[PDB]
Amino acid sequence: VHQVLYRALVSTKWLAESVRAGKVGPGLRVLDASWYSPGTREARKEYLERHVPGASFFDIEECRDKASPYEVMLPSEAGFADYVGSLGISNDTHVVVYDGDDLGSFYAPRVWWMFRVFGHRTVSVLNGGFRNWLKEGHPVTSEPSRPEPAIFKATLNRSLLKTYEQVLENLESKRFQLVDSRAQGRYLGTQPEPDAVGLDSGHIRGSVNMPFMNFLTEDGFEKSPEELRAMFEAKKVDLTKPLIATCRKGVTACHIALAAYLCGKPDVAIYDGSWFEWFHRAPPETWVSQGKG
Ligand SMILES: O=C(O)CCCC[C@H]1CCSS1
Repeated sequence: VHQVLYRALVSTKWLAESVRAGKVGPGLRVLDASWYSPGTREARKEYLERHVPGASFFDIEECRDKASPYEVMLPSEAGFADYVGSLGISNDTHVVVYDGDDLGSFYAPRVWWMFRVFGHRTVSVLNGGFRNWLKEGHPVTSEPSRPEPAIFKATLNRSLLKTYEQVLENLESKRFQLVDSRAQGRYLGTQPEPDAVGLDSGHIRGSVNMPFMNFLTEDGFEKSPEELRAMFEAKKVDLTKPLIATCRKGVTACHIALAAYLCGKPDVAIYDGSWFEWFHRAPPETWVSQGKG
């Protein structure tokens, strides 16, 4: 976020050179933000086995409001600050974040947005993810990264965040386009919502659906700005108008913010409670499912 936008995307080549130049340290910290559904892949063990040299593991399980009923909700400012500071990240650190998802990117945009919603703009996503780091035979190690702790000051940037009450008001004001990044079946209500008890699928009334995976090429790279721009247009999403991205739990919604950011729109707000909180708090009349409800 800013007028001149920071490079939201860093290439593997760039990161490889910076690592051989011995640049990771207080000025450049790398984070593996991988998280996968319980029982599929083991994000921390994978990290411990192979990570880019000097990278730390960003634990989204830790860095969240553990007291919330809802899923992966932001920590407080102090919480974020202490966590990120123990990872050796200061306000001066360029933070590069990747994950090891097979699609090339899944949680890394969420952590990109987390740094940005806590006021830190020098954060980038590794374009192609650890998948392409690996595919290109770049250096990996199991060596422990033990950064010196740093002090980090986190300041919540409220316009990059939307709450329940704000999305509810928007049902009436319609001043924000609400774009849902979940896969089409979950949006339409034909596919069930995974990993929850008694959670129906469907979508908030008035949402447009832009499945996050459509922003990535088959190789795991971000599509070019041109292709992105065309996708928003084909979906009637106007990038000059307010946009709130939502999804299941505030995570893939960040892909809509990253893609919009690469198209010159820095201010997509994330409905962090997303469908998981919406279903649980909203009147049934505010959403629709093609399998009715
Ligand atoms: O996305 C699907 O349809 C399958 C379930 C995968 C779970 C994660 C993806 C988006 S919410 S958690």
